[PDB]
Amino acid sequence: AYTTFSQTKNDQLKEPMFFGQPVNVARYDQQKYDIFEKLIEKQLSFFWRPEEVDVSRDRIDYQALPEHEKHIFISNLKYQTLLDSIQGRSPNVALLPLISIPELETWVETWAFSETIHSRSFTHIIRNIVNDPSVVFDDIVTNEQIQKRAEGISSYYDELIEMTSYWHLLGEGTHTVNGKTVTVSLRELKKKLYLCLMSVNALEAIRFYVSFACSFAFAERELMEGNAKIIRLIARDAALHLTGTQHMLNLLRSGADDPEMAEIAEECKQECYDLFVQAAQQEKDWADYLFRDGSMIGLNKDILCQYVEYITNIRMQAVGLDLPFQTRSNPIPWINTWLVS
Amino acid sequence: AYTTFSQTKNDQLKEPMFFGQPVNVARYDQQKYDIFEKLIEKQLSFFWRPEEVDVSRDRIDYQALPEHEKHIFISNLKYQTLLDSIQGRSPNVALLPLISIPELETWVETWAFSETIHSRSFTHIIRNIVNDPSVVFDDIVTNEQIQKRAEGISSYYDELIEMTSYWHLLGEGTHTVNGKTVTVSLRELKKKLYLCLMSVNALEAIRYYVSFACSFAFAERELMEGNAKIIRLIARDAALHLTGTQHMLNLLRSGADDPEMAEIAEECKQECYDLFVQAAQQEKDWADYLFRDGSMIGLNKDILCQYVEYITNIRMQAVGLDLPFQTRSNPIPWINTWLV
Ligand SMILES: [Fe+2]
Ligand SMILES: [Fe+2]
Ligand SMILES: [Fe+2]
Ligand SMILES: [Fe+3]
Ligand SMILES: [Hg+2]
Ligand SMILES: [Hg+2]
Ligand SMILES: [Hg+2]
Ligand SMILES: [Hg+2]
Ligand SMILES: [Hg+2]
Ligand SMILES: [Hg+2]
Ligand SMILES: [Hg+2]
Ligand SMILES: [Hg+2]
Ligand SMILES: [Hg+2]
Ligand SMILES: [Hg+2]
Ligand SMILES: [Hg+2]
Ligand SMILES: [Hg+2]
Ligand SMILES: [Hg+2]
Ligand SMILES: [Hg+2]
Ligand SMILES: [Hg+2]
Ligand SMILES: [Hg+2]
Ligand SMILES: [O-]
Ligand SMILES: [O-]
Ligand SMILES: [O-]
Repeated sequence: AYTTFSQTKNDQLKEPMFFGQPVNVARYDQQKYDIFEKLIEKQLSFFWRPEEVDVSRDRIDYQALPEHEKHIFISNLKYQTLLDSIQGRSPNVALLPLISIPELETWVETWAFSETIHSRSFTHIIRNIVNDPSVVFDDIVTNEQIQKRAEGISSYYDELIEMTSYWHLLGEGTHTVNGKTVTVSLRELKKKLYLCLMSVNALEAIRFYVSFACSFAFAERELMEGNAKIIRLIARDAALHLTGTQHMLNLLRSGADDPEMAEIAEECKQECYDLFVQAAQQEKDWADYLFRDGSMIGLNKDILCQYVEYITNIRMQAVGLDLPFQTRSNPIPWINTWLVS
Repeated sequence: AYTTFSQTKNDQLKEPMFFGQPVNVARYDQQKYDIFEKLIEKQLSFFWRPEEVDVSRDRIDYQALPEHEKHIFISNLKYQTLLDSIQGRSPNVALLPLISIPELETWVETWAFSETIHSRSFTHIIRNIVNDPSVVFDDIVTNEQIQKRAEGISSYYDELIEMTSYWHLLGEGTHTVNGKTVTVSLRELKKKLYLCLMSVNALEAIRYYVSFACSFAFAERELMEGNAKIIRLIARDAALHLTGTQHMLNLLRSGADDPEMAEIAEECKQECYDLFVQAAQQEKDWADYLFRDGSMIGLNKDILCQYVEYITNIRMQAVGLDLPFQTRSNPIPWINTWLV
């Protein structure tokens, strides 16, 4: 029931963001929600090339760091690398099959494309600071701490993908497969979509932002500056991605786009809240590990933890969730010099 | 059984291109096949923004055209729009979920991304030459002739997607779904993938080049040079897209990748052959519609038909197939200028 070109003539301005008729014609002269076209344009105006950034002095900087500083750095790098591996493919594989408006379709492909460039930038850094990048790359997959910090990201995507396949193959219903009853419900699939979006919004809004705080800590010190320039270009793209997820979520709950989606959202608020908090907690628990055999100079477990709280509150308010934490002003205003967005 | 982040630590240098373990880590320090890394680098090096191309004059030029030349121009643009509309999403939705090596995975995401830029370029041309793009765009879906020429593109893709879903959900075997037997054979899915690919190769290498010809015809009479700059940029990218499909196809047949794939390529050859013949006849048939209200000095069903046979033979030979048409010199050598 999924089609690469639906032959029905339809008003693309009247479809919902998700679950309506798959997009046929790709046109950009008009949009239901212009935010998406605006986001495609800015992201294209931001196009950059990693290799164009000189990281030649980062190797010695890294060599000269203290062992626990190498640890904090490399470790944070491995996490950023993991998130972008996932983000390079997921939005395409997970969302494309469910989008019903063209501007949203292309924004998703552009967004995913910008993420592959981030991944290439990490190969650029890694290749220039270590002797055998393979060590770093292998560690990303099995590293217990990161599977830990990043736990449940791949799973929200995976289940949504699975459910979408059943929905496209069998459609709404109670069916049977190899002696098992399999129930397919649109509403539960819309809930799966909603929660997956929420989780990608936290990935973009928080998980990535926390990593920036670590990278920029080195930059503040004039250390690993090739990495810093690259991370600055990345945070600028991240700002657009988060705008995109905020808008999709806000349009969904507001009921304007899909009445049923607004109901689903509302009824799942506490579920939504807990994930957000759960996510903040993961980032804190990791700030823990990273700082235990030693603590960086200008950042530490407590400062990072305060930062996790501060941004989390900002992000949750943005999509109408309650503030889980104590209100406080930014603990590391020096970060602003690097977050040009 | 499809996963966005496979937790097994695998030597990505040893996976087949497709059907292996899904890619986890996206690294570009090494490649099983460096041709894909090279296409990624070249494509990124060619990054361009349509709206920056000056199409200002094209509106006068267009208004000045005889209605039949207008018909010919627009009907062409419309098919072009259609092919990039499908190519923008297709490679991601059909291929991504089956790729098992990082370079090819990112190559496909980069290729698709470049097609959405092609589509942006048509919206830029259309809005700068007509009063309501909506007529043109609404005319694409329902245009039977358009639809007739494109027949079978969306279908190969959609069927491959459905089988892939069954594969991911049930795994190989014969299963019982809603009281019916469904068979999921990997060999079979691999055949569907292989033919999809062959079909995409023909889409990139033959269907698009015929459209360029028609596009460039105007440019030779010094008309619609805004559209020509864009078509030239597009042509530049399509050449990378076709080099990517040819390699994928040739690598699979060489038996250097998945061996089973090399026997499928051999067993399917007549099918590969027949699909090119059909696409070719489809392109010839279009001519009857393009030239509805008349031809133009230098471009007619006749020249179109010969160009079709000409390029088809070159593309089939590139993937090791027999040439169905008579050999002949390029019937429109002035095209090479714009092609490079
Ligand atoms: Fe990223
Ligand atoms: Fe991002
Ligand atoms: Fe294209
Ligand atoms: Fe192409
Ligand atoms: Hg998601
Ligand atoms: Hg998700
Ligand atoms: Hg950090
Ligand atoms: Hg740090
Ligand atoms: Hg941090
Ligand atoms: Hg929720
Ligand atoms: Hg919510
Ligand atoms: Hg949430
Ligand atoms: Hg905290
Ligand atoms: Hg294909
Ligand atoms: Hg195909
Ligand atoms: Hg043509
Ligand atoms: Hg032509
Ligand atoms: Hg073949
Ligand atoms: Hg074949
Ligand atoms: Hg002919
Ligand atoms: O990002
Ligand atoms: O194209
Ligand atoms: O193309």
